[PDB]
Amino acid sequence: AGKKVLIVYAHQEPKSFNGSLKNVAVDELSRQGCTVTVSDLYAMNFEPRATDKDITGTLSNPEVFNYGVETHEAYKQRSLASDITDEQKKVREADLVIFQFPLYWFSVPAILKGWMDRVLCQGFAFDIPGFYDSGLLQGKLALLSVTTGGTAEMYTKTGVNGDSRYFLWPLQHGTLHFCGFKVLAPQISFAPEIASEEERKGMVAAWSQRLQTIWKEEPIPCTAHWHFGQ
Amino acid sequence: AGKKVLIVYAHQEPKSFNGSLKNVAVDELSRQGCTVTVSDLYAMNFEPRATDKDITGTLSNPEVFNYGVETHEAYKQRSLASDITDEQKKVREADLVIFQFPLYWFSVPAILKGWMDRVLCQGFAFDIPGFYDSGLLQGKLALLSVTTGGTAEMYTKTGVNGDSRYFLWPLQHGTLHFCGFKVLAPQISFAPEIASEEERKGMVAAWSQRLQTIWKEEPIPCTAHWHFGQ
Ligand SMILES: Cc1cc2nc3c(=O)[nH]c(=O)nc-3n(C[C@H](O)[C@H](O)[C@H](O)COP(=O)(O)OP(=O)(O)OC[C@H]3O[C@@H](n4cnc5c(N)ncnc54)[C@H](O)[C@@H]3O)c2cc1C
Ligand SMILES: Cc1cc2nc3c(=O)[nH]c(=O)nc-3n(C[C@H](O)[C@H](O)[C@H](O)COP(=O)(O)OP(=O)(O)OC[C@H]3O[C@@H](n4cnc5c(N)ncnc54)[C@H](O)[C@@H]3O)c2cc1C
Ligand SMILES: COc1ccc2[nH]cc(CCNC(C)=O)c2c1
Ligand SMILES: COc1ccc2[nH]cc(CCNC(C)=O)c2c1
Ligand SMILES: [Zn+2]
Ligand SMILES: [Zn+2]
Repeated sequence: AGKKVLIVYAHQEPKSFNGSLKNVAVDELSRQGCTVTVSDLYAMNFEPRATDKDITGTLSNPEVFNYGVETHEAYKQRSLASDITDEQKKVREADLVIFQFPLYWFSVPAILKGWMDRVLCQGFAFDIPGFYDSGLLQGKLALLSVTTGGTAEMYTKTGVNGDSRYFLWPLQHGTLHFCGFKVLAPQISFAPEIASEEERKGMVAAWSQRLQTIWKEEPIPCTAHWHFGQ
Repeated sequence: AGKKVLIVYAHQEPKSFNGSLKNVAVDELSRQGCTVTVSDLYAMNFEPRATDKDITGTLSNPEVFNYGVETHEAYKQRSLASDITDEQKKVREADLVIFQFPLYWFSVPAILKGWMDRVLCQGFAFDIPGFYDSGLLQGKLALLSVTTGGTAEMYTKTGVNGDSRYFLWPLQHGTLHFCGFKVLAPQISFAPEIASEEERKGMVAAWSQRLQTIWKEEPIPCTAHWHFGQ
């Protein structure tokens, strides 16, 4: 209600189920009085590739290009490409970052993987040392709102695809927790293409419903046990 | 007769450790008499975004764009973009596909995620019921040759990053095994940037040596147990 939210959205079609989930999030968070910003990656033609065009100043080592080293320096020097710094400003100001996307190969679509690769650079999102619980984005919350082609049953320990929490590991732990985020439970909307119109409406309303009390939620314990068990 | 190998390579710098690993694989497999092809993604400025430009001609439903449906239809109608079909031909002809890349956020760099998203389309790499053990690329071998920033110790069951098999899941099981590939054990070159010059030349040498008997190797048992179990 007195918070800022950044929604990083990755779907090509406004009329899609992902489009609906993104829109209801904007509607509900706005109704609450929150400040809301959406980075619609495909509409922005967001650059996913990590290249030397991401640094505009003199390279530290112009003979052997190392993306991590050069972007870390460029961040400190303020010589990163502006599309990257534009996103960093949104993240810096946000209290909560919601990622809205369809699962592609049990991960994020490449345009969103590119956002992770390029925006969460050393110096901004983490440092060495300064990761996991000491990540630079500590104090901020993050939530993955994903949609799948597979059904919930397929995403179980005994299902063909295994438990859904397994594929969340690189994203929730390896990325968000690594950067210091407290991770809220994922919103997983299963197989909307298969579901009925009513079921679809039900999944949208369940997300809107959850958002009504999102600020009262506790984050998940982002650990190997939560993700894998035993 | 002999064997064909496709190396999908994702690094910006020819002089990099990844570059050396790619070059030694070409050298050794070429020496053995194998047919070798390399898709140098950054040099090709490979497009990572899944968009409507991936279909030439007219869409099956230009009212509501569904990437999966549209690319499935385009594959069947021979209407996919040429960058995608060029890669599919290389995959179709290959007996082994080696992916050479540095680990970015517990996964592949976005440009390689884009190759995965755009090249491995329904109808080409999988279908109903062609998936996992019956995936359409059955008969082919696949192998991940990854370099990391974190030490082998950090990637232990109780290490801060967790076991490496944890992040391998979405790639080995969710992607490669899903498409029918028999997955060979991953080649992990841990923290080459911190290692000594000789430890480095050592890691390169180990990879070249392993490649000497790559065709005698047996595919790992790609299962939830292999990745998380004991
Ligand atoms: C490259 C690629 C890789 C993939 N890999 C995976 C994977 O690893 N695992 C997996 O499980 N899936 C995978 N998928 C499938 C993908 O995750 C699903 O297609 C996606 O999650 C469905 O989301 P959508 O928004 O596109 O659905 P839509 O096609 O939009 O379908 C949802 C339906 O809901 C309707 N709808 C929209 N808004 C509303 C509303 N407000 N109320 C009611 N109905 C509404 C739509 O019109 C539509 O008919 C992959 C897809 C691609 C293209
Ligand atoms: C966006 C991003 C996200 C990342 N996320 C992760 C992550 O999730 N997990 C993680 O662990 N790390 C992560 N990293 C780190 C990354 O995985 C490592 O930086 C990368 O794997 C190192 O490989 P390289 O080829 O770039 O090394 P290089 O720096 O190119 O090479 C290391 C050294 O080897 C030397 N060398 C090259 N060839 C040879 C040879 N033939 N013999 C001897 N010496 C040689 C080089 O000159 C150099 O000094 C991330 C990096 C970035 C930029
Ligand atoms: C990995 O498992 C799945 C499961 C359900 C799915 N539905 C659709 C796709 C992929 C469709 N991509 C293209 C480019 O055509 C898919 C993959
Ligand atoms: C997990 O996320 C990341 C992201 C960008 C990165 N750059 C470099 C490293 C690892 C290098 N650290 C040590 C001391 O082993 C890294 C990790
Ligand atoms: Zn965690
Ligand atoms: Zn498997």
